[PDB]
Amino acid sequence: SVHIEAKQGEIAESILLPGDPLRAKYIAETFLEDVTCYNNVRGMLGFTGTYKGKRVSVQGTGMGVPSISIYVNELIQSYGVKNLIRVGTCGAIQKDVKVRDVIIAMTACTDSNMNRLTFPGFDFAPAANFDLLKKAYDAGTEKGLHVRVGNVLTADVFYRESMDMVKKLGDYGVLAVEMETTALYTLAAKYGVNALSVLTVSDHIFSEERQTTFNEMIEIALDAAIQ
Amino acid sequence: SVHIEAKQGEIAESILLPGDPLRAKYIAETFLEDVTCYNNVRGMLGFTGTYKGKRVSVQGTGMGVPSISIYVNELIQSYGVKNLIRVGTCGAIQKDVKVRDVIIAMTACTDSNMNRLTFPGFDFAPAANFDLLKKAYDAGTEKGLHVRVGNVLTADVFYRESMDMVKKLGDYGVLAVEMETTALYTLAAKYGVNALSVLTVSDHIFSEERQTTFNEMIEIALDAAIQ
Amino acid sequence: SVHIEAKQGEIAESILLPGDPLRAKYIAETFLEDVTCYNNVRGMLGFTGTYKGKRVSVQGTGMGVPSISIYVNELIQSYGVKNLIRVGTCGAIQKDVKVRDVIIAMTACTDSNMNRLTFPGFDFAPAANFDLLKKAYDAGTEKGLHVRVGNVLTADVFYRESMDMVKKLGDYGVLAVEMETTALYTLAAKYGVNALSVLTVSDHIFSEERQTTFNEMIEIALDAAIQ
Amino acid sequence: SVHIEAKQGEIAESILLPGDPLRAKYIAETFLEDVTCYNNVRGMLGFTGTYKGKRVSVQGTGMGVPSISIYVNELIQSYGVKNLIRVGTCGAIQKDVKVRDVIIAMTACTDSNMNRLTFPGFDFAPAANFDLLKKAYDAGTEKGLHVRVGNVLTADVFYRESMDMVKKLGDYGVLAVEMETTALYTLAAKYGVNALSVLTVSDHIFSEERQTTFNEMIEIALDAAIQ
Amino acid sequence: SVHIEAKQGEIAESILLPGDPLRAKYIAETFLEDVTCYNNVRGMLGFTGTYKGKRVSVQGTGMGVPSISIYVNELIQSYGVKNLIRVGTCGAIQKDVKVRDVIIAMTACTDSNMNRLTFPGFDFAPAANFDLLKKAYDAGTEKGLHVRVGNVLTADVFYRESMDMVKKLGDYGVLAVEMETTALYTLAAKYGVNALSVLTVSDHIFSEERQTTFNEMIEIALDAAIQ
Amino acid sequence: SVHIEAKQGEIAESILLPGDPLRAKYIAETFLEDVTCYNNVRGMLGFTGTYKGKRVSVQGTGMGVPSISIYVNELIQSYGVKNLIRVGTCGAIQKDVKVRDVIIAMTACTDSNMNRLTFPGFDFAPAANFDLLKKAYDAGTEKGLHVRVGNVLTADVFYRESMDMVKKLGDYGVLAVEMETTALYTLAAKYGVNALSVLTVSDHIFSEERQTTFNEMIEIALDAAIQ
Repeated sequence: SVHIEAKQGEIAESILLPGDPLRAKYIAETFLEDVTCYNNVRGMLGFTGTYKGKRVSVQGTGMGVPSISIYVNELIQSYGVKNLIRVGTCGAIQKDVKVRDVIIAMTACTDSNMNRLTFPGFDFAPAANFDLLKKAYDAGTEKGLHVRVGNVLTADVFYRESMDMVKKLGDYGVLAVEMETTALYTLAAKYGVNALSVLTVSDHIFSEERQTTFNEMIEIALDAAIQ
Repeated sequence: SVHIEAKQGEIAESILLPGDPLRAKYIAETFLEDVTCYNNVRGMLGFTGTYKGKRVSVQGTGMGVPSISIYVNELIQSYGVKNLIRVGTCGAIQKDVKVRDVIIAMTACTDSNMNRLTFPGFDFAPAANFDLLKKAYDAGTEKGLHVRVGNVLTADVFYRESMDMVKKLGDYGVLAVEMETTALYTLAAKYGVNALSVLTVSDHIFSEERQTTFNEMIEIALDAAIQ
Repeated sequence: SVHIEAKQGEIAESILLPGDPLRAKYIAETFLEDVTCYNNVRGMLGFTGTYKGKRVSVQGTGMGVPSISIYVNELIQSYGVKNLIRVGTCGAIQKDVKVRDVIIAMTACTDSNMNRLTFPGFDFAPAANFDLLKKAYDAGTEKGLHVRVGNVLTADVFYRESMDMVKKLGDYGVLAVEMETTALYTLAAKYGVNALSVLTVSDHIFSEERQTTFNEMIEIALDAAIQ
Repeated sequence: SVHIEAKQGEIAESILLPGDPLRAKYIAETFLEDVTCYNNVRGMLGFTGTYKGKRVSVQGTGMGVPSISIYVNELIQSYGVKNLIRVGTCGAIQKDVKVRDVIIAMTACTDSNMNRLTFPGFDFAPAANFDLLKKAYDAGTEKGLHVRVGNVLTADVFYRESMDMVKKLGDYGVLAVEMETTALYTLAAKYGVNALSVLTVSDHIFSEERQTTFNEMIEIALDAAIQ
Repeated sequence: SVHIEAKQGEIAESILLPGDPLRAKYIAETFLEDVTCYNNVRGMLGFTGTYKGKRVSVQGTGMGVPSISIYVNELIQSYGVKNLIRVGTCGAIQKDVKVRDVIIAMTACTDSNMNRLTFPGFDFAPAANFDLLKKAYDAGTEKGLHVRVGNVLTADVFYRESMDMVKKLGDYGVLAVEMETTALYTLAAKYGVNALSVLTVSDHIFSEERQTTFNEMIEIALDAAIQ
Repeated sequence: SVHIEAKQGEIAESILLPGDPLRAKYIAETFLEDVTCYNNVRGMLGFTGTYKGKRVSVQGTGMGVPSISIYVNELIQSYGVKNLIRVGTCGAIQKDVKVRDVIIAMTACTDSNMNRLTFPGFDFAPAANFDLLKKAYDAGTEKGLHVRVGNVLTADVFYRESMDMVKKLGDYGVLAVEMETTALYTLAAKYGVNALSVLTVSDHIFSEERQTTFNEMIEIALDAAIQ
């Protein structure tokens, strides 16, 4: 495809989607066997290998709705990908959310215009695939993680001049802020495929220090993927 | 309160919220014991009684975001209600959704302006309480119902001149259209209380004939409430 | 129709539209002769009878743009109704407006999205039928009422977190806030029929205690209707 | 003021506001006695004289919301003007509106952003002063004119690429299109003064040939002004 | 055309566009030879004459996007005009911009809705013709003027209740506020013709006293026009 | 900073900003001497070296407004960068724009919401620094390149369902589509620093095959930077 140099068939139907391509490399090296690298265009590493005997891929997305939209469109439309699980970081914005919590996004709020363009006059609420959500939730519960299922903010603007609205969203239960989920969930819904975002809380708005938790999160995402 | 003539303490902390006040009367008569009627202002019947020994209420909301917002604000702010479960009807707009399916709304899209006023520049995605959602889903699964967990449209406009956008939403996986969930979920989040919408599919866009399914739905909503 | 169980011909071409269905019952019992009740679906009482020898109806609408839109669409499109007069309550938001004043809405402002959907990029100003307006104004003047003809706000949100905008509207002469007029006036214009809203001021933002004034208002609305 | 070179006291408290400054000159020459010209800045002629013994002014406004807003702000804030009556032309957009009809605007729709800036999230419906409206309506009725009281569109865009929305507005009863009323009515409301627009229909979208009708219109506007 | 009484061929392909028609008269009298006046409709004077032997026109536009849009549409579509240079005034809103500076607008911000109607969901940035821009910049540099090339605000609202946003725009480098450029640049782009705005700073937000600078500006605009 | 692991002083005050970090590596290897790599966080390579004896940096930005905003905010606020020149690719959307043309963006249109959040009710037109623009234009003219100075679209959505609006923008002279310029220009203006985007046309909507042109573009960007 335009931004992925893989041949047809090189990318598995289930894929993990970190924002950081170097985390894709870490995931492939740490968890997968029989690994190949199918992409290095723009340094946006993608790998395919096996986990517990099942073929799976891991693909960096970059940061922000426009970047992840490119990769997700290409993966779905050009490579036949069916199960897409973002594995990322986020910043807590609700008072009771703690560093190293795992957040499974049911839905996402956004300051992006991407859905207002598509659905003028409407507020589109992008929704997780419930099947994947339940699988990841059950896996994380079994593994003994602090898992929080709820709402997140997908932000275009990492550095805001005013945080009043972000605080207000936290007052309405929005758990954390990240930069991808609205696009992943919307595009998966568009194409009738299955998406989920699983996030580790890395800081509070108002990699080795979370490597163990991060590993456990990757494990439940892979678990939900290989089912 | 302004629209509810109940004394303090007369309304239980868990409440079912049909749109039709006559369905509130039906629910009270059919399922509850030791029933009283605490409201008839505007004919918007509300009742309190016991179910499997636990005190619960049932309150009509009327149709539309503005009507349900009035009742939900008063219930939460004036009567200390903590668990609110809408039990309603909806019209299918996604091709695979069938009449008599039960839909548990994870989130809701809307053509209402109510959240754009509160969060200018943002798309707010109102989210169910996951705890209640899981309880209702597990109850409906155990009971052998066709339960679908996903996205719904909360519409201001029942009679639209153009259905192009509603069709487009169905193409993005939105299951059905109803007229309340955005407000219930948003207000519950605002006040830190717990909400869910459970809906029976009554027709396809493109009461006795569903009384058995409707009863089973009321049963899982009560089950999720009394836990 | 979907929400009205009347047979063809049971609803008169002129109709009064209180928000409260119990006020429809009061109006029918107090003012009309040879009364029948043609609807009790959702408790939304509707009646037909005679006033000064002329056949007229009275139909509850519920609260809010979405609720009244349902009823008005059905009345116009399924029952051939031609003259529709809302008879309601409102809250004063302009300093000189007093409790028990009668307000005849020339037009309405709104926080609803219903007209932005229909006319993207435009501000639609819903207008009363001038003929009905003049008839009601002349009747109220003759009857010796305090009648104020002007602008109102049709609100989706009865309980607002911030009242800054409502105050600002009052500073621009908007008289009072209610929850229906934008929809009534817009739909009547759409279908080429005649609408008016006549309102009693029940409180100031910043039923027996107004029963005499309320009666006098019902009288001028009926007068404007039977002409 | 910035755009009017008049001394304090030179402009009367009642003023007619044609868009065309040469029509201000025509009105002054044809109807007024003891006339002076108080402004020629930007050629935007303004005059003061007497009509039926009462002092009145006539001031060009130019075309469009931004131009008339300048003049109306200055007249109200710097010159103490209290009664402002636009006397203009318009193009019919509703099928039953005829050339040479006189339209008295109750309210105005707009494609301008001027009120969305002031009232974010709201649709502001600018309203005529009813007192002036009634006076002009009664005068025009007595004079035997075809007077139509209703809604108009205040357009920013005289030459539109697509007229679909203008046609749709006509289908919702909007009578004609002009380029000033939203601003006049909004600013008059802001400052607690009295405004009206009286318009002659000059063409149908889909000066000597209307000089007699135009004169009769000027006469009723002056009549409403001198009361 | 509707607002210009010129015959075909009477208006030159290059035209200067002051807002003030009396400045059009000044320009024609001061700079042009063999002058005729081709329009006085609405007092909006237009002239054609010769400058350094080349035929050129000068046409008032009035104030505001809607007024200039009318004239520019007619000039382009009915009179075949190809090079359009606004020569106007502006108010400084950025701290380093001085009275009598000449500002050449690269682009313009706006509070107008005119481009949101045409490009829903997009921010359209109207751009100068670079060829004309370079010619005017080089001419002004040669002439020894203080020329500033940058961003301006095209305002609908000359008298704003709050100047917070205007100050914020100045903090983002927007140089000055005026009332025409967005429309001129957008319409020229629509029709594939060439536009520029050259402005003299007349005051700071937070004719003889600038007649020399104003003349020098007219000179560089004519220079850019006759090339 | 959060996304750049450089020490204070390691990044030069003038920087080139390709979207592709591997193009940053190419630029450093091909054009710069005495090179170090100061960042590999997220694979987003950044380098500092010397060009014609002057210290300069080159930093990947990733794709899309949110990604480039992160890097530009950090470069300006944490590293004291003063001159920022994007060197990127774009797709032609105006009929006369050719592959391998160099486009220097005067301004940018966008489908992003980033400026509507900051300037509610306004269209913000992000503007290039004219000084840098002129330097790059003069350098490209001297070098004999096809340089086009004009408007571009900064898109969030690379894969659009409907291209109607993109075509319409091309009809209004918008030259090409890319995914960064609005953010670069807006943030540079916010902080009072200097930005420009220079783009090579890589395809038409409706790396070695452009390596020579791409090199020439890098050369003029470096030229404009080292002045």
